[PDB]
Amino acid sequence: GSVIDPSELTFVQEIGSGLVHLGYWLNKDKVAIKTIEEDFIEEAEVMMKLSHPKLVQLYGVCLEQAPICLVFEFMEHGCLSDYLRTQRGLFAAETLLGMCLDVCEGMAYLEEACVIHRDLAARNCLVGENQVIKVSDFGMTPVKWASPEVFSFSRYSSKSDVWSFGVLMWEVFSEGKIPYENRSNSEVVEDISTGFRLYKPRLASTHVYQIMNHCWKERPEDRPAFSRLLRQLAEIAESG
Ligand SMILES: C=CC(=O)N1CC[C@H](Nc2nc(CN3CCOCC3)cc(Nc3nc4cccnc4s3)n2)C1
Repeated sequence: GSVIDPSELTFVQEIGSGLVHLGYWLNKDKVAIKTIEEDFIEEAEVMMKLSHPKLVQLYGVCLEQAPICLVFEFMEHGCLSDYLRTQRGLFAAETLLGMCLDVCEGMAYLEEACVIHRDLAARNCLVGENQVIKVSDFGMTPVKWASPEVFSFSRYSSKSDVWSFGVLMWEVFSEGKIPYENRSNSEVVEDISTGFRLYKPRLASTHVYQIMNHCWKERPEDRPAFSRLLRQLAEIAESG
């Protein structure tokens, strides 16, 4: 990846913190500049060699002076979680399914590359023009998105990502509701262990909910891989 000198960046507006700015690179390209080390930089290098239409891209990294930063392409509509919330009531069900399909295409690519996301959730996906969804923050090596084998034993895998993808589906079809709202981490773990699952969102069809539930099977071996999920989702986009 290209290294970027901080003099090449113009910071126009802070858009996020707890530090992201809209800015320009070379007074030309709009960029999202994320301000903070070896870990942060390593994620950038991993992502700069993973090229898929549904995965966010980087222009480069800025190593000039601390705080260091990453320079990403600017996704015009922000994170998926906020976007679902601010546009509540304006989505057709097909648009919502299309969003899940976008994410799943990206995850199927990561799965094939043996890359485990570990923190898949609507807040880690971004929305571009024409409501295209890209997966973000996928270069790393919250109990509400965690599978049981993750919250009890730290056993991360693509199938644990599949569990998180079911929860993300629930966030999309519920248009940005918070899962297990007001329930404590302790409460979530207990509810899940006794077989509880998130309720069917009203914009979700019976078939969509079945797929959510296949993603939340107790045993990771019982969950479908993303490459299979992708086709299941696509099948339903015609009839279901
Ligand atoms: C949970 C939200 C979060 O972490 N955010 C970081 C910045 C992001 N906000 C944001 N806002 C915009 C512009 N608004 C969108 C809604 O309409 C009003 C304008 C854009 C934007 N774009 C980003 N692109 C990237 C690329 C890589 C990494 N982060 C981003 S944020 N983000 C929120």
